[PDB]
Amino acid sequence: PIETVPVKLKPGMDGPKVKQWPLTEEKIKALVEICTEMEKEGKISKIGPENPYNTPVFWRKLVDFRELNKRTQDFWEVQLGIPHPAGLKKKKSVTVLDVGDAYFSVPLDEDFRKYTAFTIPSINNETPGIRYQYNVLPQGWKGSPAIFQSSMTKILEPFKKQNPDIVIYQYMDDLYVGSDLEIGQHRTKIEELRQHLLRWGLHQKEPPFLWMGYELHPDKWTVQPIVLPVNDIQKLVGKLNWASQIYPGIKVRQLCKLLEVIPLTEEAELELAENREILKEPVHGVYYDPSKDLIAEIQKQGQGQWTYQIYQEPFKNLKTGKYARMRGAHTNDVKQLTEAVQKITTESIVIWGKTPKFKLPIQKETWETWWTEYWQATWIPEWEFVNTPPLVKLWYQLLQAIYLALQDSGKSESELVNQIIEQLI
Amino acid sequence: ETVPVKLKPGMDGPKVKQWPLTEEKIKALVEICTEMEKEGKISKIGPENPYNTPVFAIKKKDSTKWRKLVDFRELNKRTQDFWEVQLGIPHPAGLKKKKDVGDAYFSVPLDEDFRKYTAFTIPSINNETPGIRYQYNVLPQGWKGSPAIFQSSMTKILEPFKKQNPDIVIYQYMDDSDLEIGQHRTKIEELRQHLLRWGNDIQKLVGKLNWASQYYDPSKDLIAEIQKQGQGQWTYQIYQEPFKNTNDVKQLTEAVQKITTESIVIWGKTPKFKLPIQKETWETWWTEYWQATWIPEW
Amino acid sequence: PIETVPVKLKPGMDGPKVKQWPLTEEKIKALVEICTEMEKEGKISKIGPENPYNTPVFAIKKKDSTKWRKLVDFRELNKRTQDFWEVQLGIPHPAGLKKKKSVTVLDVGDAYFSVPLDEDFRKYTAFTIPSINNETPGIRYQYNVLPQGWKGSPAIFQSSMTKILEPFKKQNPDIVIYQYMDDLYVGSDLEIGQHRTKIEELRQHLLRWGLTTPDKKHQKEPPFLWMGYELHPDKWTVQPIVLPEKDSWTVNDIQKLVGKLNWASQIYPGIKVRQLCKLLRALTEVIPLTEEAELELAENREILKEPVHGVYYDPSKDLIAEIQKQGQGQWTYQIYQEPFKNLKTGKYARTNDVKQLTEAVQKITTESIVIWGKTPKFKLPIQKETWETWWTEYWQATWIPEWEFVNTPPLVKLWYQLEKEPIVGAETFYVDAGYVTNKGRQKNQKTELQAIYLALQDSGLEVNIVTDSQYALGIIQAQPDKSESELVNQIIEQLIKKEKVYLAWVPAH
Amino acid sequence: ETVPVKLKPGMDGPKVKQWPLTEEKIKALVEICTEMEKEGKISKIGPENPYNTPVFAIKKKDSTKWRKLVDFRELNKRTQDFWEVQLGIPHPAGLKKKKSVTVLDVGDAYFSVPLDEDFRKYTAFTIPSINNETPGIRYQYNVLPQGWKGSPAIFQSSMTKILEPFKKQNPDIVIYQYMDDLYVGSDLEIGQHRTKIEELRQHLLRWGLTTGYELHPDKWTVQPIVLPEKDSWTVNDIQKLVGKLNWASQIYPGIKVRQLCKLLRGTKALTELTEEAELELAENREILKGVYYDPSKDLIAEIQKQGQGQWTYQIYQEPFKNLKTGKYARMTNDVKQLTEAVQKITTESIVIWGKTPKFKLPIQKETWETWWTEYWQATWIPEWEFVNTPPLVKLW
Ligand SMILES: N#Cc1ccc2c(Oc3ccccc3OCCn3ccc(=S)[nH]c3=O)cccc2c1
Ligand SMILES: N#Cc1ccc2c(Oc3ccccc3OCCn3ccc(=S)[nH]c3=O)cccc2c1
Ligand SMILES: N#Cc1ccc2c(Oc3ccccc3OCCn3ccc(=S)[nH]c3=O)cccc2c1
Ligand SMILES: N#Cc1ccc2c(Oc3ccccc3OCCn3ccc(=S)[nH]c3=O)cccc2c1
Repeated sequence: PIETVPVKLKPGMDGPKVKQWPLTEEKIKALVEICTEMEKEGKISKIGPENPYNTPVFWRKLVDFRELNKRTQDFWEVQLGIPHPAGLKKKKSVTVLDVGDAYFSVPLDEDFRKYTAFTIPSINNETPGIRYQYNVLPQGWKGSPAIFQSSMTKILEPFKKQNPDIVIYQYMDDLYVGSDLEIGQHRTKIEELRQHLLRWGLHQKEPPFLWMGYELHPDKWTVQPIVLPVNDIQKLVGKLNWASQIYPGIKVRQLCKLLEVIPLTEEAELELAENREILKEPVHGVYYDPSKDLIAEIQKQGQGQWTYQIYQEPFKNLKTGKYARMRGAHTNDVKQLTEAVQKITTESIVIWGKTPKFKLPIQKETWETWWTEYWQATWIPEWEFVNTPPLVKLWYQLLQAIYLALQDSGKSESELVNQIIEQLI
Repeated sequence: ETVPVKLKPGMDGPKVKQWPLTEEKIKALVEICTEMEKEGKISKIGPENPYNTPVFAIKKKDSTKWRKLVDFRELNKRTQDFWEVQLGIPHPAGLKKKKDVGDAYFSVPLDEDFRKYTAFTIPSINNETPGIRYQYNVLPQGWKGSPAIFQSSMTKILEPFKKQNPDIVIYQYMDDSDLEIGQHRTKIEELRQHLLRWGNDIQKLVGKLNWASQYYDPSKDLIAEIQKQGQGQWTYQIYQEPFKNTNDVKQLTEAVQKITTESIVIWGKTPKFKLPIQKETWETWWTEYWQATWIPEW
Repeated sequence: PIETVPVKLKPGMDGPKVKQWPLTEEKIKALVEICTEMEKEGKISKIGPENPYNTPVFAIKKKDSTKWRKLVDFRELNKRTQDFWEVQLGIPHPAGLKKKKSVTVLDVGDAYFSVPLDEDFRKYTAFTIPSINNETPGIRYQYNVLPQGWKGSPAIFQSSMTKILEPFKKQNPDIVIYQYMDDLYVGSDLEIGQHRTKIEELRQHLLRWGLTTPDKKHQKEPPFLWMGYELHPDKWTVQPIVLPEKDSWTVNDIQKLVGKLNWASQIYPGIKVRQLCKLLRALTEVIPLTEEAELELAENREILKEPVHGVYYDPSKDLIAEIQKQGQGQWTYQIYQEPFKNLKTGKYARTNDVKQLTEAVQKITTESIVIWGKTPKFKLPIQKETWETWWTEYWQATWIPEWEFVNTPPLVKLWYQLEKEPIVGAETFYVDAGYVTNKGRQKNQKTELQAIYLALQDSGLEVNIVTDSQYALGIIQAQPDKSESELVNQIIEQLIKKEKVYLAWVPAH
Repeated sequence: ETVPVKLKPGMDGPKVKQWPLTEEKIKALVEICTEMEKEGKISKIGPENPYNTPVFAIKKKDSTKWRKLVDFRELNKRTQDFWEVQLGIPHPAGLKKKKSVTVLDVGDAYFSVPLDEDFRKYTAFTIPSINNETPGIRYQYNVLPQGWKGSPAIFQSSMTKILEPFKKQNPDIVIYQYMDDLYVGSDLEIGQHRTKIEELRQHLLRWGLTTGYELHPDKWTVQPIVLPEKDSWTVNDIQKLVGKLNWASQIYPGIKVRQLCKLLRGTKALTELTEEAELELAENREILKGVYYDPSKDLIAEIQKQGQGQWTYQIYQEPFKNLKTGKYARMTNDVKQLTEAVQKITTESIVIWGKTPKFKLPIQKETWETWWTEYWQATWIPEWEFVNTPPLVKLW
């Protein structure tokens, strides 16, 4: 029995009360049989009719706890995100300890038990409705995931502290454990973990492991099979985003600029075909090696889409990503790169825990010019030069219509000003 | 004894996100946190508490020491009117144009209500583990008004010192003259020992003014802003009402630190201003440069 | 013995040829296993190396699947295939369905594979199962039966099923056999024993032509859940709708919220989505709900709490539609054959109110033609005289079917009746706010409108006002009752309680 | 012996979705189409061929019968341009100067000619079903289409033989064939013309051809429009005059409006003369009371609603240049009045010139699409813009 956390209703609020609607004879019979199974297993309790509180209840039974969720202390939000496959350092062994009814296992304190009520009607109108309460952690309650996560963190403390080498990632219910130990020793450790979590009250799958659009392989992380499909444009942009992590050079600009349902534009077919051509090839990404250093790259797959590639050893990519310069206002190419650079450093600090050494097309003189003439103070941590086909700079070199006469003397849709600039340069 | 200090009526609790930090920083923060837990000053919080305050790490003069400065703006803003009324420390007039504390705060107990509000969280790299979170069971270092609960004990013993020499008066915004600075250094050393006992040109003329363009009352909005018209030009403006008066990021932040101190001296409050550098870009490097508990409004 | 439709490639396009990317052995076991079973069934047959056509296979295992399953991306053959007729995207609306004593649901099994394929296009549907270490060329296969994912496979199956059902439908007139994508929904007015005999007879006929049928016990129970509608015997109800209560709303989440609200608008009256949709004006980005928007969400939830049911169409009576103005720019309509029982309920979302009424009548009659086939006997808020006034004066043709007036608090009316004739015993005013008058008192679209307004209040009850901007003329002549714009609201407000006001345009000279 | 039919080079087939129809229309279409399939003019098709052209059902002659008007305009735009130069159809200028012109329907005779097997697929009609209960029955034309341009082209060789004796017997009668309609024009009196019309009908029935609505040419003259001469001058009237004079300036140059403008003299009471200004008005009155037709360009007929049961039609080849202008006085529902106006405009254009004008109909798209079929009695279907959204009307 995990130590029960104190849960307090929101001050100035009272327990929820909702009416119940009857259902079909087969449905209610199945539901009451399910409840009988729970009671014989002691899973739920039968609250008295004296309790004023109520909550709607609808073989899967769904409880709309939104009324109870209206009155509950805010709980700490579970850390939102996906452990990026690149951040996983290579472990000689891997496991999955999929736990069943993990949310169900957590108990609930006495005060908040009464505020959860369930009214399942009775056939022949013997009772207006059978009244129940959850003695376990309810589904969909605001605090169900956070309380469970904190309880798990407390529950695994004896095992993780003793062993520093073993690394255990926790996500939702499941537990992901990596060991550098041999298969024999690891069998002992996995048995200890299983018996320990069973001691506190809480058929294995086989490699390879695929999850959350992230196919995982010992020396390589590759996305799930990506196939290109208003909602169609939504799906098309969404698929390219998840494919942009490992398939370098994915272009999404034309769709974002594009968005009765209009069809794909004339150039949309060709751009989607280019994306499909890049998608055809199988690409993958290596898990980062702690001993060596992270290196970053920057290149232009297309204007408005600065693509960057974090690589540990050349020609092998740890990850690839896109920065959308076209989204938002058009700026100086060096400024576009600065925006991209900040994007890269945020990703680098969250995923790997360190800043990378950036190899960028912008020349050292050009970056120095950007520093000299700009109003913001944005800075790039590490500057290295790499030759790439697209190399960009600034044009000016640092309603007054006579400016056009001066030029004669020597939106992304408009380029007549660019012709004027070509005459200027 | 313990004096209750509360949030303003109809005010929600303090909740802000922890900007992810580098690994070298998190190592030092976790080691200092576990040390403090061994001392007993900080204790864990369950999932019941909804308050989260940001934790950043700073090192002073390459001393190989990093400190757990906690951005207390939100909770301090929430109880700001409360700490001022219960205890007042107006900034002295002599300090303007004049011709350390907080270590003992660890001994002070804290009331239940504010203790539960001050909750700091250490991050996790790549979401390896749900981040450890704590609560301050002793006096925090960074709450405006945190000195006030323990202010009486220090000033009551600082007064005998001030009895011998009236030249120096000290304001306590957070836990942190006429006498010749060398002689004042001698006096400061003796005071430290005492603490040990305690425990076109015409157009340019018009252009110059255009180039410039581009007493304290508690009810005044005194704003000090640091602007750099490029690396070459730096514009240092302070204002009360509108129209009325090297790493680039490091320069901006250090100048901001200095002007925040200047505003604290003259007006007893940290100025409220917006950074010219992009706030995301600022956040990438804000942690390195500030070296005091004082936190600008941003 | 089903006949094979003549299917050909698009003229001038060679047969597509694709190469399979390597795949891990654990997959290459399940795929070869399922292929061997298919060969036994006759659905797939081996192809010799002479055929030059090959397509890619990507193996996918669904959630809670023990064995990895086969997916063939026939997109290359889809790009190159004779265009086929498109199956009707619309599904039968429950309201149109007449009540019959017994309705039984039959689902044919492996429907695509029961249909045979033309000999010509059997060859093009060929793929190479992946090979490991290049030890063998790899097993290569072609589909005798229709492929799933092909462009025209649903159309060919639809034609096959339609032709198979024609002998049964001709022989039995009472039975109505709706056809969904893969199921036959059968209904008769006969007694349930005779009906059961008829359904088993249909099963035997379909099996004679090679399409499997569900067992008598396995046929679905009387309450049916289909495409978001629960079709109870004497009522149709939209499936239980749950509204998320999350504090921060993703743009995707707001889209889903609007989708669910529109889904439940067909049976739940007065669901307002215009404000939420206005808030929808990065997909992850969150928007703070206006106080108006959260009030709208709250009243929507209040409606959603109670259960509502609609009734199936009965042929004898006559459909009657009543339009009610829920709000400015929003209209709510109910289609009821008998009072207090609604076949369906709809919402029209949007400048004169009677013009919007005309648009709403058009939408209602289009929907009624699609579903029931007869335009309703409309019941509308506006009175007869105002409708006659709008018909004779409007610039564009307007027609409304037979309409009988009903009295509701929010009647549809024109707030001001402008003057096209100059009025005697009145002062004429010229407006640039010029406010020039016959007395001589004196003082870009916004300027032209606001000058007219300032003249209106300055003028008094009766006046003649001239302006050179057709924008102002259009604003006034349109007679907006919505008054969405504050300036426009000012002009409209001043125009209301006046005996006569004449607006005119002077050509520039 | 099927005449070769081919699409215009590089042209795709018809793919147009069928509008939903009232239940009675669908039942009538089902019965008529079943009889036609039994006879053999049409036959069912499967999903192999993805071609569709719309079907509509119209009542005829105010009689208890339902006639089918397949909208073959899209297939016309593709094949008729190819066939008109290939086969051709002359236009007689004498039809517009006859005393009386009648119209007859020669549709039934088109049911005998067979159609090339290659072009059969491009003509397919789908009869829709209510509530999407069943896939719509799809048929195709195995017999010469009725109401498709080029049916007169193919049947012209037979028709010239059919009408040769009647033309040889009577030189005065003048005949033109356009989309199943035969136009008989004569300078004889009404009683004289009707007997010969009966003669031609009997002649058609003698040869096996199976086959009213008299239009009187030379009874139509372009209506001049003159602003009324004011017995007493009125300022509001003067402003209306100057606006209409500018509009007429766009139509006909040379009008001088300044004289009325000077009389306005800035600020005056809206309710309240110079001889020279009067003289200007008289000369402009007579003046108000390009003309040649480019065969390649397509006529556009613009309809303006003056209200109170009156409509005005301007048939013009190019904007601002009007080939004919008239006012349709109307005896109801606005849709029926617009439909009668459209039919009269088209039938008047056909006599004067070959083409049927493209219509700028003043009605919202949904209302026209929903209500046009019931009030329509003419086999030909004009090409129309469903709506001109802005009023686009000067003061009038
Ligand atoms: N489904 C599922 C699933 C399985 C394992 C996961 C995972 O594993 C580790 C867990 C803990 C430490 C290292 C880990 O792995 C790094 C190295 N590594 C990576 C992959 C493989 S297959 N083997 C291997 O050694 C971390 C995060 C999510 C996981 C999800
Ligand atoms: N995001 C998202 C998403 C999810 C499902 C999709 C999909 O499935 C169904 C679509 C319709 C009915 C059943 C389906 O299947 C079970 C539902 N289900 C759920 C999760 C997963 S990962 N897969 C899956 O199939 C078809 C097409 C796109 C889909 C997108
Ligand atoms: N899942 C599923 C499912 C089940 C039936 C459907 C359906 O049924 C009919 C099919 C044919 C005639 C009438 C029908 O139903 C009218 C209304 N109705 C409804 C229920 C009862 S018990 N009786 C009754 O009359 C039509 C369309 C889709 C369907 C989907
Ligand atoms: N196209 C499509 C599509 C999308 C979701 C479907 C669906 O939801 C899931 C139910 C359970 C797990 C995952 C689900 O889907 C992924 C996440 N998710 C959840 C809810 C919604 S509305 N959309 C969504 O993407 C169940 C069955 C069919 C679905 C089809």
